[PDB]
Amino acid sequence: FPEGKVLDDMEGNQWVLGKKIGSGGFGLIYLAFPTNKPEKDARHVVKVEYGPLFSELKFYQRVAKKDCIKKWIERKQLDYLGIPLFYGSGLTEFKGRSYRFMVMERLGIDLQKISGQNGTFKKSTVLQLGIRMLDVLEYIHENEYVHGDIKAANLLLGYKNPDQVYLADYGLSYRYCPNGNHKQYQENPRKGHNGTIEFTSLDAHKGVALSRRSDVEILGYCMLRWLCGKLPWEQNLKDPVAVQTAKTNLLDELPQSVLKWAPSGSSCCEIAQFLVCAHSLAYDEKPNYQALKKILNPHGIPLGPLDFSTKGQ
Ligand SMILES: N#CCc1ccc(Nc2nccc(Nc3cc(C4CC4)[nH]n3)n2)cc1
Repeated sequence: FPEGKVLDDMEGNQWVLGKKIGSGGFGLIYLAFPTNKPEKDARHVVKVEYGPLFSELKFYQRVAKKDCIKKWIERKQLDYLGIPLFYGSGLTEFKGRSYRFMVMERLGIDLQKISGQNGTFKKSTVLQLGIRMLDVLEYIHENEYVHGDIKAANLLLGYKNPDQVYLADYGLSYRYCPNGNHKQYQENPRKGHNGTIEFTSLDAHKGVALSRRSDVEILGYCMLRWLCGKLPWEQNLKDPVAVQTAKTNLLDELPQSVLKWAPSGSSCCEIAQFLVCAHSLAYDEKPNYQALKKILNPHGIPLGPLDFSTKGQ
């Protein structure tokens, strides 16, 4: 697609493209500017596909409303909420094929790229990331949505503020509570073992519709990975059933399963308690976000900027 190309979103706003700034599977990402405001400052990007983008579109149109997010932050006294802002979307012709685009908030580098020693960050960073995502999860959950794929590759540092962290890629996000109607529990083997096998919930392994607890479980597994440097099931990633039984054994054998895994110069008291609290949730139970943030921060410490320093690694 040529730089200079003017896109027209459903709202009738007009978006001039910049240089490709990467791509995933199903996604090309370009810089973008509105055609009316200045060009000193690329605040905006354009994601393009042509399935999973539509999931994001649904997520972002319903959940990522600026002022509503503004009302929320103010009440709960958060410095910020790790949700990318959404500006509009629409279609555009490239050959004779049509493509779907979404104009998103511009953001910095993803955490996996900037992992510390192996895939490891400093404990107090691991614990703040978990608290930050607890802020995000409360918000999306409250708005009928689960992420279903929390992991380092989908945690981005701010563009404006790098000490700010943001949860992205709502391509596996699921509306668990449409207008207050919680989904029923039904195991479906045919819908079994979607997600990132390393971090996906047991509900996900068993082909259950993702609910609030699955996100909490996922965050649990993630923290464990960012601290201890790997997971008991690092071996069995290609046998998802092996991964499921591993996860099952870890949760049925808490807290020790988790306390034992930590290297000596670090602790898993918080991560262990956190998973213990996550395991005691029924399929349709509201997580106690405030209590889990205490578990992650038992000394009621204030949150510094994120330390990713890799001095010595
Ligand atoms: N790093 C990296 C690759 C990467 C690609 C796509 C996504 N998904 C995504 N979802 C929602 C908003 C959003 N905004 C962006 C994207 C960028 C440029 C592309 C880096 N800044 N801000 N990006 C996230 C990371």
